[PDB]
Amino acid sequence: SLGNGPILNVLVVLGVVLLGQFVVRRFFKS
Repeated sequence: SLGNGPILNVLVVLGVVLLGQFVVRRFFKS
């Protein structure tokens, strides 16, 4: 939201991606 500050969109996308990668790798480890 707010074109002046579009950084919010970046933060949310990054969070989702990180969570997915972490959980998948952890399961494989065990």
